[PDB]
Amino acid sequence: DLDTDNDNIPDSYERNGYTIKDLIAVKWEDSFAEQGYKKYVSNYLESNTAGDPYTDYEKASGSFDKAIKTEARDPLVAAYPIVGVGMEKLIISTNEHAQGKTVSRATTNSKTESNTAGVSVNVGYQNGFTANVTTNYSHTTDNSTAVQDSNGESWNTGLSINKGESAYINANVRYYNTGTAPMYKVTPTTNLVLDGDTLSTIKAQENQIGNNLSPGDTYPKKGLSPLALNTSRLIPINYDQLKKLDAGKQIKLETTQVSGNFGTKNSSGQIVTEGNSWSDYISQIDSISASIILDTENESYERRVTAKNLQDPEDKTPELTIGEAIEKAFGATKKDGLLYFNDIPIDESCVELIFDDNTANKIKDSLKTLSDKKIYNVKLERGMNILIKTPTYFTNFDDYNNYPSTWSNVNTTNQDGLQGSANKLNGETKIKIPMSELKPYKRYVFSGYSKDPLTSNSIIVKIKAKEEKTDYLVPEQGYTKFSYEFETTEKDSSNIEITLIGSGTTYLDNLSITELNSTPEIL
Amino acid sequence: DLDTDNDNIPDSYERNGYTIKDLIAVKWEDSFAEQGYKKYVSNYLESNTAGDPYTDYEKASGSFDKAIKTEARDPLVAAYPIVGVGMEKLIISTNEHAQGKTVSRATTNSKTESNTAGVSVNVGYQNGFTANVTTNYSHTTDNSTAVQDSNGESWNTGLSINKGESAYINANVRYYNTGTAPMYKVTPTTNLVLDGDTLSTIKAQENQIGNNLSPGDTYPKKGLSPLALNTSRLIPINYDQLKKLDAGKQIKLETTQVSGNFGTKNSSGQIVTEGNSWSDYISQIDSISASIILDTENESYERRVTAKNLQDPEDKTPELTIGEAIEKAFGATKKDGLLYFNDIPIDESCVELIFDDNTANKIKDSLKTLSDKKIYNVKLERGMNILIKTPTYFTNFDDYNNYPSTWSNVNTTNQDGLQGSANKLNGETKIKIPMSELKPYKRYVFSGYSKDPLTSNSIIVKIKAKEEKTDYLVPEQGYTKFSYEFETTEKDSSNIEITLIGSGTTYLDNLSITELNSTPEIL
Ligand SMILES: [Ca+2]
Ligand SMILES: [Ca+2]
Ligand SMILES: [Ca+2]
Ligand SMILES: [Ca+2]
Ligand SMILES: [Ca+2]
Ligand SMILES: [Ca+2]
Repeated sequence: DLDTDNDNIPDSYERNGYTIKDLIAVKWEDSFAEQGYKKYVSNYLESNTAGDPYTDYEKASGSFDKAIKTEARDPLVAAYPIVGVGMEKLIISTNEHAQGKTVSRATTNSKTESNTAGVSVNVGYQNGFTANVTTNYSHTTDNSTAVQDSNGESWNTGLSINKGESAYINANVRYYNTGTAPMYKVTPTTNLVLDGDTLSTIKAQENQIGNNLSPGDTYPKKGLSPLALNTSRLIPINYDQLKKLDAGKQIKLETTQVSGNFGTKNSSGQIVTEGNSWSDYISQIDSISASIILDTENESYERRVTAKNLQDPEDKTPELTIGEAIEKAFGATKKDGLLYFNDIPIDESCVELIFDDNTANKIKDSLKTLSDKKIYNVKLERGMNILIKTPTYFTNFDDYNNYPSTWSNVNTTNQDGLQGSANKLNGETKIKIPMSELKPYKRYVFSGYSKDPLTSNSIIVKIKAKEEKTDYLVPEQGYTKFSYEFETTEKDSSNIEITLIGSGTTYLDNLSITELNSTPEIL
Repeated sequence: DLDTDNDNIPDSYERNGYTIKDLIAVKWEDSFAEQGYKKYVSNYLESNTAGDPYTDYEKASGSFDKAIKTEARDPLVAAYPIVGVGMEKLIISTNEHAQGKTVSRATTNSKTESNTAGVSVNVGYQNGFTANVTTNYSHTTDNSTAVQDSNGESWNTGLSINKGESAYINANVRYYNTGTAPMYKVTPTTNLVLDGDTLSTIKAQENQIGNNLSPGDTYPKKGLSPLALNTSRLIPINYDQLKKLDAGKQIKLETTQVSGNFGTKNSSGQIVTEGNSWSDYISQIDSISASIILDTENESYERRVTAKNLQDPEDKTPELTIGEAIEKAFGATKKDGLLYFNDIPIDESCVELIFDDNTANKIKDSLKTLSDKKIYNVKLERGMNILIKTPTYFTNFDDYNNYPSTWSNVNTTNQDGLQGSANKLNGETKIKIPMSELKPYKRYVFSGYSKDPLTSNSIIVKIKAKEEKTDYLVPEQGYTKFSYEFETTEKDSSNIEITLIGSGTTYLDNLSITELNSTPEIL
């Protein structure tokens, strides 16, 4: 009844109970939990509960732009777009006009690679820290170009460059937007960076863009030929970066400064998008929220949900856990003690968690006062960076098992597992996961949980590949998370062997395989 | 109960008790110091207690731009942005369009290098003056560039310049803000000066910037590529500076004028930044305040905090000492007798304090009337220039010990120290601090306090480097601040030794190692 801000949601409703139905506001009482309505909590001191240019009434009543993702309807979640550029095919011709020697390679853009390339894992995890620390944290703007169609052949051989000259470079690209907001007068600047050697800056203008870029699409819309770099001329190169690129290094591509407007609905008619900008509010959004990246094996999200300053009782903003933030940011189906995506079982024991040094130190500090020792029951403070990686394959010996192949001696008939049941061991356990399904010249992590209600009954693992290893593991009365690395190579090799030899007492649960980054092939 | 300004805070509350909670003002009764609420004090003759475009109500209540630092929520702390230019990579090419003979070198920018370059250090500090006098005081507008990748090789050999001609010069720059205020319509002028020969006046324009620069942010936001000078043409140089830059002089780069606006909350919607300027309150803030620079090893701050004219009985403005200004300007945690930043124990005996002639002589004058002989218990004066430099390493035989190398014959089981405990001396005292963790070819100072409850018992010290030195130090009943200079060299040398022989009576405390400025090299 009592109103604070210029939003129709009152002080008693801005916090502690939050529902909008048929363009009026009602409290939350768990009577319409599965009837398409969710509970929120907003700041009661700002109608713009997030850093958004929207009142929390404007953003949660449907009274806003329909191109905005409904994940931004939560008042704590801010509408925030991120545009990057995917790399498709690299063509190298020795002319400045556009004949001559020319090579062409198929390039794949990896977005979340540099964030996760400098990650090195131990065999075991100390304390309740069930995650690892990245060396550096990078957002979803940068892209790393991997050459796939690269047999043993030097790049110099296809161009025949002797002493000082070089060719010219041309590229195939995609212009993706990954955020909870739409984007209109897109003007991105972009650096073509080879380990700091920026070959050129290309700005995408507006003509080769079109005056709309909705979230979740490239400029070449889905299945289409990628846009070449001639529509605004050729990029030069010199013979220092050729053997640099040839041997181990890859070309990188980074969007530097992306400029444009947003749209606001007018009084009478259709939208107007002229007198706005996603430049005057970027820092306002980026300062109040933490930064959370979700990364499946085929797409990614990145969200900014407003958090709390702990050293500020004057700051009266809602406080949520990690899991509450993930549910109200990305959208999650709440099963009993579990969060789900549309299909992926997401948990602190089902995916891979990555934090930079500040976030890792903060959660290491916070885990100690927890009486439960879990990652997700930690309140969010303003301004941390969190990354979530879905593993490539995952089973929990439960409803979810998307494996390429099954094991040997699977005794899942159990109930003292982490999620219900668990897989018993009696003898060996075998998987022969093929060469062609896996991506060449990459790095992969096999992780699992082993529990043993015995004193010193132990297991041995063996990962047989081109870089094979044999390791010894001791489980105990508690559950043990273990991780072991291996490297992929090109597809003309044999299959991939993983063998586990136990002693019939150790129990295995929640086995996952994830990708980390690509090892550079020698060329 | 009496209102004087247009500030809702009354006459009885604009002085002697000052708290904003939930956009109302209450007196200070120290029932609420430890819940994140700081005590302040404002004018009652002017609405804007500082020279900022904010009243004391506007700036201390959250009723202002959220991009402004909360250290500027203190009404005595003025919103004052200082934008400097980081220098990253120096590339020399002999062409005009952008082939030819090129070199590329790694350069590092120091903000406070010229301010602390004229610092001459006494081994024995007279009076309570436990500090030094710099010859010159410079703000955070200038930068000095040191070239790192320097083997023995002249610049002229790599370009082969005989008589009159020369190449052109190209640069990598970043554009940081160091102040308690934001920045929008960035129009800076920056001179590229080589010992008086300004090689260019580079203007950043606005397109290569974007219309925002937050406090504490470069133009390439954190991890990116630095902005280059081809997006606005090449810069020339001539063959009088080629040997000059080669032999002794390094290029400096300083901002002269920066133009641009700030942002105000409108009546209806969002912030507006057209009808503002960071060129009119610059003189209002720079002239009413002292100029206080803080220099960590990894960033720098520069604040202008309003001071008092002591020759003015009608002027009723708040008055603070050095420490009160530091706390209210930077944000500090108060331990028992200690000011803390995030981790650094800051004091008048834990860091280096630097004053130009005006501030240093006024401090020496103020030292006589004080009965405590400490530096921080001096009232601030208008238009004073105070610089604080942290030591690179600092230990006090206490909770704070960040020395990577460790000492010998350390008996910290004592309590007659300056800060609690002290280290007893028996025989030799050794430290082998290696070449890897010290910055090559730069001037460093080993400083400490020696106290001796005996008549003439003394020590000998020895700082062994490429120049080794032995000194004789006599301590007495009081605490003695002593300092010894030394120079680092290239990493192909041996370790750095600091040794001292005592006589079993001398006591040592508060040992620090700081750095003053870089030295030119033979080339
Ligand atoms: Ca309200
Ligand atoms: Ca609100
Ligand atoms: Ca299970
Ligand atoms: Ca007033
Ligand atoms: Ca006032
Ligand atoms: Ca001490």
